[PDB]
Amino acid sequence: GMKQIEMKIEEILSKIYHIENEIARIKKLINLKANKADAYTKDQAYTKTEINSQMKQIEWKIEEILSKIYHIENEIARIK
Amino acid sequence: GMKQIEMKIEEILSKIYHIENEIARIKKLINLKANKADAYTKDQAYTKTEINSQMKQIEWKIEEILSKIYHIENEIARIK
Amino acid sequence: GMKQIEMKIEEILSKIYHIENEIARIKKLINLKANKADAYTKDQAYTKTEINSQMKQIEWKIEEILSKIYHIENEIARIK
Repeated sequence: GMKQIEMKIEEILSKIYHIENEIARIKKLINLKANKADAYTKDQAYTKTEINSQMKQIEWKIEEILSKIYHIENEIARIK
Repeated sequence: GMKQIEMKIEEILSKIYHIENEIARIKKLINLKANKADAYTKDQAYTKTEINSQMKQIEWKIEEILSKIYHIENEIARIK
Repeated sequence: GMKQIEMKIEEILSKIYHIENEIARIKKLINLKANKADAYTKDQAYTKTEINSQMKQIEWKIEEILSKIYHIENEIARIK
């Protein structure tokens, strides 16, 4: 009965040691993860697609502007 | 005394089993978190507000440009 | 032999208690980390440098436009 208990104590001490190592590993894994406080949520930042869409809109207005300028330069050349 | 020790062994084995489970859960939770290496910090990316402010400044220059163009088109029409 | 086992049970219960506390701490650390689902990967967002580069390109086209407009206004003034 007493030798029995001893073998169970050994089993428990091994498991505890294995657990302590798992916990050490877990801590290191946690330190490689980004904190809420350092990362931007999706609400707080635009995606690449959203930015592309806004840049596109600007690009179209720039093209409209350039076509109008070219048309004006032409009108002026005809006046001269 | 020996039955006492036995009841404590049972308690310990239950706690250990419960701990092992907790650790299994924890690992899975960790895998749903973003790594520092894959996420952008706040100083590496602009917020929506910061982007809005920069887009606004561009828009004001566009409005100035378009007013000037419209005005020029009118000056030309009057010349013709 | 039996008092020996008792002192080992105490030693084990202390380790278990210490482990439980480590796990409690770990859980709280995990809740301060950003979830993949709430953060943007680097693939999904532009950096400040990337945005600056795109803004700069727009600003250069705006400068070119404003110089052309000024030049045009002057040509028109000379015609009148």
